Amino acid sequence: MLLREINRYCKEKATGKRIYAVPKLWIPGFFKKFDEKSGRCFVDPYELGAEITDWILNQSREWDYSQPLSFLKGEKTPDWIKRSVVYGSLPRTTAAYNHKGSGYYEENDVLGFREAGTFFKMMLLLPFVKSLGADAIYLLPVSRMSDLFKKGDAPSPYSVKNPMELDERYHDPLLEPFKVDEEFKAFVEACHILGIRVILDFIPRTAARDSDLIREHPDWFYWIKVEELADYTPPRAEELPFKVPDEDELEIIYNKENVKRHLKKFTLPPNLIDPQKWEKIKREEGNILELIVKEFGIITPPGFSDLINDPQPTWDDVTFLRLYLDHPEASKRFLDPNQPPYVLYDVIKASKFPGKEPNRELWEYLAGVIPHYQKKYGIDGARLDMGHALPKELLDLIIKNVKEYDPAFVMIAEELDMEKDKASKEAGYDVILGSSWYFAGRVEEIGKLPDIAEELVLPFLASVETPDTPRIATRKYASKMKKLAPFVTYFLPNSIPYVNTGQEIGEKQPMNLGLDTDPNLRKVLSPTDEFFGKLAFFDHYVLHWDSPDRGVLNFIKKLIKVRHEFLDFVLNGKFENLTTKDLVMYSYEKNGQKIVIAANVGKEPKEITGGRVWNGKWSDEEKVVLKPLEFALVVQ
Amino acid sequence: MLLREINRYCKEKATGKRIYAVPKLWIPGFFKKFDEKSGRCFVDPYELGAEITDWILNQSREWDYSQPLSFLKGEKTPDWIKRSVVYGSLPRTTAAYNHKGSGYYEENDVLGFREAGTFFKMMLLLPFVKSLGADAIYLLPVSRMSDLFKKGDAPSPYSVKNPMELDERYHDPLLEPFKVDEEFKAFVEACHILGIRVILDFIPRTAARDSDLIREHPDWFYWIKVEELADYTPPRAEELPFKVPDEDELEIIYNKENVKRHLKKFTLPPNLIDPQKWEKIKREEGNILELIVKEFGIITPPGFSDLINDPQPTWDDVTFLRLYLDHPEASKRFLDPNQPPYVLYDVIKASKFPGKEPNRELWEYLAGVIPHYQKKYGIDGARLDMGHALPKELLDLIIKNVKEYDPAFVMIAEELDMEKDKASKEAGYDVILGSSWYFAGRVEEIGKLPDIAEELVLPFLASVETPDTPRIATRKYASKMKKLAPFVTYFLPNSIPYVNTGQEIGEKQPMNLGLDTDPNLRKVLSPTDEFFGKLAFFDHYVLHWDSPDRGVLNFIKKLIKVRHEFLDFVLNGKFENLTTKDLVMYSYEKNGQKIVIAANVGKEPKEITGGRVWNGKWSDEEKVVLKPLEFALVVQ
Repeated sequence: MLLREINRYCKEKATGKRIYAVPKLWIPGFFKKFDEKSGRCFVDPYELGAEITDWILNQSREWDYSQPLSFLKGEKTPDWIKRSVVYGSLPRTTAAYNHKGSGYYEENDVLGFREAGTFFKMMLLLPFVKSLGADAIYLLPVSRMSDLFKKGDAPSPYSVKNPMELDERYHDPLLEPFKVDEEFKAFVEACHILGIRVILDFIPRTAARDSDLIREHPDWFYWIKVEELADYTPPRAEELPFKVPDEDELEIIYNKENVKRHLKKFTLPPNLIDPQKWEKIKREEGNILELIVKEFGIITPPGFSDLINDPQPTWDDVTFLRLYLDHPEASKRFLDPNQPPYVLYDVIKASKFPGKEPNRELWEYLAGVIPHYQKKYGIDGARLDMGHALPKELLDLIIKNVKEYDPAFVMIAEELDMEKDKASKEAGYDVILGSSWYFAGRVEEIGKLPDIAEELVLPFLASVETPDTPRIATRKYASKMKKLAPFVTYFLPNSIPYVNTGQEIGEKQPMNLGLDTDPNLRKVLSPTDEFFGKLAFFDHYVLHWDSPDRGVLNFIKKLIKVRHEFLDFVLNGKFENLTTKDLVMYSYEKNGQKIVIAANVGKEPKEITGGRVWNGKWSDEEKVVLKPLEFALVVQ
Repeated sequence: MLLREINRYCKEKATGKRIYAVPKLWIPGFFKKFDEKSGRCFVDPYELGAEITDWILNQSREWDYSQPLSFLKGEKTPDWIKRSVVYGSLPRTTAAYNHKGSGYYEENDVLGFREAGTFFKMMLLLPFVKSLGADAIYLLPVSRMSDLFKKGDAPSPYSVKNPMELDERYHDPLLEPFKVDEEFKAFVEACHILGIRVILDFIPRTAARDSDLIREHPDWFYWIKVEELADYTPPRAEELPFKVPDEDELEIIYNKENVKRHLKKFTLPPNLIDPQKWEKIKREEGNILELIVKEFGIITPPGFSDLINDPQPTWDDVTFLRLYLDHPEASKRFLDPNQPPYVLYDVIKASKFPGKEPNRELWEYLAGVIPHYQKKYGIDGARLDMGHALPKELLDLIIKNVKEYDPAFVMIAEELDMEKDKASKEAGYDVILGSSWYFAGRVEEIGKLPDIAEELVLPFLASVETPDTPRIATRKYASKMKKLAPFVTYFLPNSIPYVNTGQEIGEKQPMNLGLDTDPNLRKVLSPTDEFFGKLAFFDHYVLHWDSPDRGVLNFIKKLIKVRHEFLDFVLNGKFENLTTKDLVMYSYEKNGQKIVIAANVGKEPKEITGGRVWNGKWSDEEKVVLKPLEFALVVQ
């Protein structure tokens, strides 16, 4: 058992030399071997790793933890997600920390330590995640990442250079004798022993500009003349709305002069241009894409939105995969004979404008990426990104394959529109993402959440912030909303409590400016802060473990625990909305008993029926008076 | 001739393919082969390089341009600096630009281009520098740089890993067939042909933490136990002033408990600890410092200020060189027998607390670094940093060696205090740095400059901003002061007009927060600017060539040109100060003629004698009325 091999190894290596820095919150209650100097703590990483793996191993029995927990439990349906509490993380950021204990952060330092996040450290933190009450960890893409066309000094987990491999950067030099796929397998074993499920993320429709799949399948990508790289942009048509075009508009779009110039920028794959040259380079050392640019003067195009007239820039670190061998059926009568394969709004949304020839070989590869992870590591679920673009048959196949191996596997749809619950369920998903974080952070909008949740036909991730949005700690009335918003949101019907990495310690700086974000959030930190202006998605970033918001940490822990003490009401109690202009409120009744969730978002205080009351602490009084921005859980 | 070999090469390579982006200001008037799309311009770098080197080569005669211009001119004294106009630059930043022409900047891109600055590009820009009127280029350290203990993704030119080598990063991949020392030699040839002198920068007293000199001379550095790295800081003594301690204070300092704990952190060199181990590792592949840390558990200490109680942090990317074999004489009677070599305030200022045994072998090496550049490339002068710390005999030697080879060589002292002119001249320097930029940017202080300049016994670099200070474009009343400050400063007595790279196009963002800088300057750019918050000294940064302040560019060019039209008055005319509370003003008279420099820094307008008047344009009127923040050059 790998987790045990790593334990053995740490004991051999122990020396008692404390020079590896970690934040005080990473040190569990049972660990005592550490020095405390200047605010931070120092340890022998081998002693820390040995005592923590001991703590985890001693809770195991005699089963195989390298398979889904659904197996050890005998589950045949995905009902488990409805009783779970999710902790969302980007390993690279969550586990980063300057282990030198002085000066500036470094990807790798002179003491031999990897300061960036690793699977080994993600394991040392399991006792912390567990203390938050979470029983499932969701991770952003951890597959191999491209280092071309970056925005900052770190790649985006979303430009997948190889869907079948993990990024070697997640390997920790402290465990020299081990490989990355082992460290990860050992990580998943540790989570299972502790009762913690693992959910990964994948994006089928795209790939890095220099995807590893290019050497053996150059014809799975599109190509354009290098001299056309600089001005490659999605052809606009101002007189048309800002949306994904319908059938009628295609006839107009294809008759535009700029669209016609666009279509003319594409070429045939390097293999079909010069068979001998292809075979020469294909077998050379060096980046596949640099070689092709230099030898064929062609390159893969950057991606872009499938809505015409979208003002967002082009996605330079990714390209699209060629889903069909032929061009879209509904658009063939507009093309010139001999038109090479090209990218346009319709080609991108294959779910709406498909050709008549599925690239069967690619489709099978795609449908075997998740199963590869289920069988190899025993993961319990996954989130599928950009599903809107996949043809119904390719999606039906992707799901049949994971469900065939484990009927308890949970598929999460990257669906932000809560009204698309019905269509997501019809496609075969078990959970939708939703957008509760937008209403949760606005006193004037939070009251809409109760009715929105009740109508759902699938459960959703009840969040107050995610990796793409601003932190709850920076919304209006933060000092109050950072506690009020999660209390109201985590108790909603059909909910799956979501805790974003860093939220539990009150982090302010956003990880990315994606959804509903203001460029000025880029400067919430002090200009003397080492990480001022940095965004975790494209730059090296360490969360503020040394100066945490203890008030938020302590409240999140207690809130999750009380919410779980009443899970039965949330799941099977009859819901009744009681929300007013100035009072968000609702109730659950089950077997003669009743609980009430209440929050005052008005300008004047309000009073309500009492009983046993919770608001961070338990009290007992007949009448409860809620001043503005105060909340309570009443038990009658 | 290398410059000619590079020319030949560019012509062979030319192809007419325009895909390499450069800013419109980099394209000279004679060059016509370029496409202009979206604001920027595209060219075949080989055609641009061929036509520009042709333009430079055609102005040459038959002499050897790989030696100082003083030779071709027959000069025996450093009088030339007094008639010069200096352009200051950090090559890495000055010549950086995203040659892809879209997306984000990358140290090296997929088209094969190095976007960071190179000697090749510093050559293509010579026609631009020349159009500013500059005839000498000053460069910050370009020696090999350490990549350990960095603040951002780019190293500081000041942590010298090898004083005798140039950093391989200045090589341009476009010139594959050539080596870095050639490209540089060719760069210096080009400057000489054009009449442009070259001045380099060196720091004798320090070295990178992992200096290349460690393998053959481990005993030229100091060492401390790895376990003492985290808390290594300069021992404070609050009851004492914030200054470099004198003799009496040493007796007190050495009796302090924290100082004694400090002295105990040091060890003997790795060669003297385990002779066999040293010889083993010394011959291994990999970073010398990582190897020593791992094998001897010791490391070089970070540097720090020589003034006790200084609040600035420690200098982690540099360490000090062991100048004496023994400990400081005046402090031996306070040490315990067997005290290893250690770093403290007195050891750092060797000029004041010397031992009795000079490390002769190091001293000779140090005294041969500049000559190595004079003889190998033909440089014309140099700035010596941290000269305050060098023993009088080691400095006397460093100067005798450059002056012996070229008696016309100009030595520049890194002396910010204009009252230390007399002592700098006595030490053997020809120019002092000064601090005119501080007064130049404050309407209430600028009037002091006239008297300050007149008393000098050496010329100074007349600047309104430098790499370590805020940009003139961000001081109070910027829109007016960015033109008024240089006009008043460049005409001062004993002046050497200085133009900081980026100043000529009105750059705002500082390069570093060193001298007199406010952390909030870190955010003068828009939060949507690719380089928001970045500092060129430790991060990749591209100056704003695409959105330049044309008003400042045009005025700087005309100002330098008019100042040079009257150089004779500045240099040999009798000076007379006429400054008042609200009017900075002075005159030069020579052979019955007179010129007057005037600027109104008051609240009410003022009038003065007219004649022929300059203020950006020439006019003629008997009386000149100066409103607040207006200036003029009057010729009677």
